[PDB]
Amino acid sequence: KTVFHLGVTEADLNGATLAIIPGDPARVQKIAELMDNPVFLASHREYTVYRAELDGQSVVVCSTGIGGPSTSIAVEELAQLGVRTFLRVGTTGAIQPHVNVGDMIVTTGSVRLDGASLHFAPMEFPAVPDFDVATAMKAAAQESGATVHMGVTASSDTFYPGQERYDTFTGRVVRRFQGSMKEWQDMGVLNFEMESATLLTMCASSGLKAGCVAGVIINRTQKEIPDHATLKETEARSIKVVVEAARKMLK
Amino acid sequence: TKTVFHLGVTEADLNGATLAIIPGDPARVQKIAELMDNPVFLASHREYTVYRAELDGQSVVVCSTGIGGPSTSIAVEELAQLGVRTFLRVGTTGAIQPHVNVGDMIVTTGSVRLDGASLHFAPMEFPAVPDFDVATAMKAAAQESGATVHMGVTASSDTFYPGQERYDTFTGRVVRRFQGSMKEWQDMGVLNFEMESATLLTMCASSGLKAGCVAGVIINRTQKEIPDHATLKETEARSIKVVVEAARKMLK
Amino acid sequence: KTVFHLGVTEADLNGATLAIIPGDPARVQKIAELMDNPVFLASHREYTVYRAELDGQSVVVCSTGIGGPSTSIAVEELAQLGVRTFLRVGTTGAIQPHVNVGDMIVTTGSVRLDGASLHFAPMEFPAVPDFDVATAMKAAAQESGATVHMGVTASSDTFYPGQERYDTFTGRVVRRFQGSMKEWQDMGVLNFEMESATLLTMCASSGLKAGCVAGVIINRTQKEIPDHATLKETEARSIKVVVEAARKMLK
Amino acid sequence: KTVFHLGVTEADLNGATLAIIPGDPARVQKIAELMDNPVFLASHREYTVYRAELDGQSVVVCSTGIGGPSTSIAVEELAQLGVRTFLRVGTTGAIQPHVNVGDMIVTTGSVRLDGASLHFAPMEFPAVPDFDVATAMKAAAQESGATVHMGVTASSDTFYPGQERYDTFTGRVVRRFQGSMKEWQDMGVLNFEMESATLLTMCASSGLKAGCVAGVIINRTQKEIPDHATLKETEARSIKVVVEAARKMLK
Amino acid sequence: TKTVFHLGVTEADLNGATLAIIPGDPARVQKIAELMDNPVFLASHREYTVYRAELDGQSVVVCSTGIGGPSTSIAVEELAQLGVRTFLRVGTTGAIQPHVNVGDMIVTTGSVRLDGASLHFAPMEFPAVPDFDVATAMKAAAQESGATVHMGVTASSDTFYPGQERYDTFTGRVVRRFQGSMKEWQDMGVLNFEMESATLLTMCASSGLKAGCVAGVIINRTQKEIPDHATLKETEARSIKVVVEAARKMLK
Amino acid sequence: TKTVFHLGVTEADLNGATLAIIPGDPARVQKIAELMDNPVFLASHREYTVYRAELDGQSVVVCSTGIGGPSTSIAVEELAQLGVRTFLRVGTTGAIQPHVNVGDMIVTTGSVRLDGASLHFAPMEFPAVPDFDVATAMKAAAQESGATVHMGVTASSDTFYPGQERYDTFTGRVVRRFQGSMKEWQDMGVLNFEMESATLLTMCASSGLKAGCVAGVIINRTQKEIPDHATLKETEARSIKVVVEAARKMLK
Ligand SMILES: Nc1ccn([C@@H]2O[C@H](CO)[C@@H](O)[C@H]2O)c(=O)n1
Ligand SMILES: Nc1ccn([C@@H]2O[C@H](CO)[C@@H](O)[C@H]2O)c(=O)n1
Ligand SMILES: Nc1ccn([C@@H]2O[C@H](CO)[C@@H](O)[C@H]2O)c(=O)n1
Ligand SMILES: Nc1ccn([C@@H]2O[C@H](CO)[C@@H](O)[C@H]2O)c(=O)n1
Ligand SMILES: Nc1ccn([C@@H]2O[C@H](CO)[C@@H](O)[C@H]2O)c(=O)n1
Ligand SMILES: Nc1ccn([C@@H]2O[C@H](CO)[C@@H](O)[C@H]2O)c(=O)n1
Ligand SMILES: Nc1ccnc(=O)[nH]1
Ligand SMILES: [Cl-]
Ligand SMILES: [Cl-]
Ligand SMILES: [Cl-]
Ligand SMILES: [Cl-]
Ligand SMILES: [Cl-]
Ligand SMILES: [Cl-]
Ligand SMILES: [K+]
Ligand SMILES: [K+]
Ligand SMILES: [K+]
Repeated sequence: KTVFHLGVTEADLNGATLAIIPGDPARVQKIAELMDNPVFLASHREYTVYRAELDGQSVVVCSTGIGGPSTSIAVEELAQLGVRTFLRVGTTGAIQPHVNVGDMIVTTGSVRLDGASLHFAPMEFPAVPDFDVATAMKAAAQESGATVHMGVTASSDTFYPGQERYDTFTGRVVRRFQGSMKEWQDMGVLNFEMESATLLTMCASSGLKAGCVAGVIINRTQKEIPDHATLKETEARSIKVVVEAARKMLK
Repeated sequence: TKTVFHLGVTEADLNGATLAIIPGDPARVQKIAELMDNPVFLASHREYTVYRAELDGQSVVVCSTGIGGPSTSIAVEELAQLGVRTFLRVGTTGAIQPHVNVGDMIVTTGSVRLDGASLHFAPMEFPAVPDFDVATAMKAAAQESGATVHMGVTASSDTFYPGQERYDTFTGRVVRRFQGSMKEWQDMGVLNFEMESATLLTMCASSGLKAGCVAGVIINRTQKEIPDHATLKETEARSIKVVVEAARKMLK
Repeated sequence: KTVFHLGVTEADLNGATLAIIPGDPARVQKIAELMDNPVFLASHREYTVYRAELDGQSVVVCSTGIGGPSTSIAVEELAQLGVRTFLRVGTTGAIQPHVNVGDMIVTTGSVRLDGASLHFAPMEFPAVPDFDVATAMKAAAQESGATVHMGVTASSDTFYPGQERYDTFTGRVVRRFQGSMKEWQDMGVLNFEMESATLLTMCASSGLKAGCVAGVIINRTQKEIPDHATLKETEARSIKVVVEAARKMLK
Repeated sequence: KTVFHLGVTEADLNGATLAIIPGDPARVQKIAELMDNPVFLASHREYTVYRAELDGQSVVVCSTGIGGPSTSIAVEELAQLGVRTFLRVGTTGAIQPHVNVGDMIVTTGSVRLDGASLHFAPMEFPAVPDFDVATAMKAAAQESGATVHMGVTASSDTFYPGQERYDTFTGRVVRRFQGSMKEWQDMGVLNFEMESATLLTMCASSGLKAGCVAGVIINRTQKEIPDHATLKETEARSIKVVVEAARKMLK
Repeated sequence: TKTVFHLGVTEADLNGATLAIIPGDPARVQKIAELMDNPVFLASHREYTVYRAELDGQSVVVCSTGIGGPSTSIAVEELAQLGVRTFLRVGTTGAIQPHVNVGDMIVTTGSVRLDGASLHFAPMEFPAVPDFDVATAMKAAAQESGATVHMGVTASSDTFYPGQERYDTFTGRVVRRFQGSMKEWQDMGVLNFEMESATLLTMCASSGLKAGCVAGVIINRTQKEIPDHATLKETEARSIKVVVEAARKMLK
Repeated sequence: TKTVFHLGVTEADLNGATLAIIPGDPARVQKIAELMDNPVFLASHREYTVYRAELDGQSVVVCSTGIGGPSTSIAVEELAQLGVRTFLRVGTTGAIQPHVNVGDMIVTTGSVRLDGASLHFAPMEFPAVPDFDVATAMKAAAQESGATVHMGVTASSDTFYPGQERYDTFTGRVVRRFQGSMKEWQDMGVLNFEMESATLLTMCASSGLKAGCVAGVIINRTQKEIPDHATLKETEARSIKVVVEAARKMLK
């Protein structure tokens, strides 16, 4: 039995029950090399898959691509192969002025501005992380020296209009999303990203443990397009954090 | 200065309290207050009975909510007008998972919004989640008490009967939306039903207020055994001792 | 057989098939004493229950608490015990300038700004009273000398944002409710309250007869304070009216 | 000076402020001839318009066509010319077993299974008649010796799937409507027709007085397609009732 | 042998027709039929006037719909019961784009579902799109008549007044949903407003029936000019010539 | 001047292209580019591999989208910022009708919006429709290739598993919304499932961009036979030859 998109078998995972799921296929090897005995397993489409060992236990690293749809495939196929815990690491845009580029955010719940979450549970259901994963992520983030924020994340199926960006081809935002960034800001929402609503709803409704930690690459109080110089330092810290969160989950 | 419209108390009456314990039943208010020091009756109007007491030397409010989001939302608003910023809900609940037993404790990590009042604060997409510090304090208090504690999702309904898929009713029928719903929530891992957490959590999380919910299981919708009087009595007492210890953990 | 919340049995109601349902537990005795042989039955939570006799027929008086959820419990449990007709008497805020403090309103339909109504019928279903109850309420209100208005009531799950109040802790109102008071005013809606949508929808979809009559205790458009003798008279007049409406319903 | 669709002027109405609005253009002359001085005014599309006199006062009779969209045009354009009261007469299918062919139904509220109502008020708003019109309709129906039922009407934008008819080209009903007739029956809904939700919602939200009376031409616990034998007698009774209800509304 | 309840015709009355032309106005039925051979009146009941005619030897129905999806849905259903499988809608419309002139033709490639009856056939997610062969035939016929033809999205409303964002009305009010809507559709590239296409196209695309819509522009909501009476007369005549030639292409 | 944030290309890199071919799989980009003249690798970042090539003398972009509306929406936006106005989507699909075989081609005439990202461009009422010229070009290219071609409605899902009503999954459960949904779409005449067309078509139709979708059938949900490797290889090669010939037809 080889899963349809990831191109791996259960035997390939050497008993892993925890996965680290970054978005970018290029981040997969980078995470895996922070652990022991990393091995490349497969690459198909946006899905690059490695295994490694953390404190003697097998751990998967698998990219998701951007968005809930491609995420949902990776999570499902990994769960078919025995993975039960999913630690998302990603980048994010802050919508509160006091959050700085380089800070870390651990999501306590997501605003479901996606479609895939609805393929698992009706809108009433909360897009919430597993409490142990969130706790582990907070501790790992703090222990790294990062400034960490816990709170609500707005999770959008688009980068552009659903995050109320106006520097676009049309410069238009549909009625639903006009004024939405200020509305979420006033409601205390910390940040925008694109996968947590799907991930957290899928997992919380399916017997899987999940959480999301993200490095802040932009503050929307300043600009819409992230600076490229900020990215590499923020990403290095984020992946150290998520591996330490994985360590806490396995202990 | 001003007296809020429903609760019948002033800011001065609260003696600087910034934390409230909010049970549903007005008769539980005095019982909670008497677990603390120097309890003082402030007011009773409608479903709202209000006491103050001292916990490690700090004033705490105890205020009942009544049943349901609407009455809850009034109490939370009016307490926040008077300086309360942290709200600890303690209440009874029905478990829907076979592994959860009468007498266990549940700390809600998020609520299924089967209510209306939450939508008066945030659109449905918004998560009905607790403040992380409150949830952490509640888990710690509940576990330290020696209880069996479950962290997870709660289904929060505007009705006791059809929205909890009860059929033992005058009409014996449930609107389409709720037919099969208990099994759906069970399959999704939802732990329990109650009637205030969706409103409370959504209101607070979208309004700069810290909230959480801990609940004592008084029925399991899947078990035929009837719980004995002693176990229910004990569960009620343990729930309020836990929420007072969670309040202690929140005080700064 | 004792119902779960109200703490009464069918025998306790002495054959009553009609209930008067105010919101405030303290008003229950005040209504019951306008009838013969009032007797306290139970008080639990927001539910205070009396029985009395009207023209020789037993009648229940039972408070509901604030909001549809607590109302829905009381109506269900009374219906399990044989009650088939429910007369609601309450306070309200008028939103039309021609309606004065002191006037009565008989609801002909409610705007469903609640949640519990949806636990009985989908939103398309009309929150309307039983025609005989509304007719009896109108006649009783007119016979008391009050100016009475028949019309639509906006029935909200909140006192604050859902009634478009801004003098609150946050001072915000969610998008759905911004501009809503003016919208209802322009649509001819008379007043706000917090239980009629649940009550009327529940009863109209469950074979129970229900209606609502309410005393105007504020006008959201008028500046002045009403004097005490008027407020006191309005409360007394409201409960005199509901009892006379009950008399009309019983033969 | 003529309205866009109806082809009539204010002068043509000769002071009428009340309209009788049947669906079928052929019922217009029949209604007008129950009154004094009937005069043909115009016929365009589904809109046939007459005037007549009732107790010395002008009344307009104007067909609507089938459905909310065509109804909404007629109501609007008549209101532009000074009409304020709208009496709907139509045919209907009963869904309760006890409601027989030839009975009359006066709608106390409509299930909004239409689209046009939403162009006047959001779904929460009740599709409710004016209380004076409903009272006049009940009185006219009862005084005529008819068997009369007061209650909720399911008002559908289709004759076929939205009324859960299966004897159709596809034999399919979309998920929303599968099982819907039994749900309405269990909820105590009396009947199906196609215009009341739009009419009542439009009028109740726009300062216009409206009500709906209908003659039962089929009982849906029996069959789907009305028998032709009984149509003429039921329609004659219905229009006699609606004209009397208009008499009761004249000031 | 049955006579359909509203249209008052039998299958035999249609002489084997599998295509219908469906204008809105009963008075246009005879006008369309007389562009074909051997037109014969079949029935008139309510808004439904029904003729039969022959086009290149093949029977065709012409049946009015009335205004709106509800009455349209009845005519389509009852014709389909009698063997009709292809439905060509010809109607009037209001353009909302400045580059579309009074007298141009529009062939709808999809409709904005601002109706209710479409929902009685398919949930809102389903696209209100024409059959591709019908749309192709309509485009070709329109071009061959010398008209300027636009292919694009049509906003299909259950009202003439608020749902087309008209304020020159008895109340002068437009419900929140429709406030600003005309500009929103304009900015989204929508060409025009009418009142039947959403129902027609959704019903047919979800029921195994082929449908399309072609319209002549009788007003432009952005232009202050008032068109000639001769231009309007010519537009009506051209629209029905076009729909008959589109039918010919479908029957070839 | 600017380099777009996700795609990592500039306007100058596109050498004047106003048309893009947008497959799903980054690995298909080079294969499509090599069917044209002078293919040039431009960038690869995340799921976005970008090439340029020349078709009859004109520059054409080829850019992968990844799986799903969200990643598609980014590519489309960023290409539009760089001057692209016409988007030709080629992808794989699962047929749900028995008459549609593996190796056949589908050209979508409208999409069932079972996605979220479409709603970020237009409300649900708006049709997820292709540009008529692109759909016409795709039908012609597909038919001219000798393939069997189906025009019709496509169900476009944000999931591969529950939203396509697959039960052989980790949980084996499908949420209520999607229980029975494949049969409902089948009965409504829907041809196929994929995961990007609703977003793409809605975004473009509401933004002044021309788009269409063509897909090769790689599986039929109603067939038990597994297609052989040669048939799948032929299908993938035919799909990309077809999309390139469709692009040729669109060039002006
Ligand atoms: N301002 C930002 C910054 C980052 N992200 C996240 O990173 C990817 C899109 O750039 C997506 O994976 C998304 O989660 C975002 O959405 N918004
Ligand atoms: N099975 C159960 C058990 C408890 N509750 C809680 O108790 C009150 C209503 O009885 C409400 O406060 C509600 O939260 C419930 O709803 N359902
Ligand atoms: N302006 C007003 C006036 C009165 N009410 C009624 O009083 C209770 C809340 O105060 C509720 O029970 C409600 O019936 C209200 O909601 N709004
Ligand atoms: N079973 C029935 C009977 C009657 N009607 C009403 O009559 C017309 C449709 O035949 C429509 O005008 C509609 O109001 C209906 O909808 N359903
Ligand atoms: N601006 C316009 C122009 C025309 N239409 C068409 O007009 C009929 C009702 O007037 C309807 O049948 C509709 O097709 C419209 O709705 N809006
Ligand atoms: N049965 C099928 C076949 C194909 N697809 C398409 O292939 C990619 C994911 O497999 C996605 O691009 C999707 O469009 C699908 O979703 N379902
Ligand atoms: N660029 C913008 C256009 C419209 N609204 C905005 O807030 N910004
Ligand atoms: Cl309690
Ligand atoms: Cl139990
Ligand atoms: Cl009261
Ligand atoms: Cl026409
Ligand atoms: Cl014009
Ligand atoms: Cl591909
Ligand atoms: K992706
Ligand atoms: K209450
Ligand atoms: K009509």
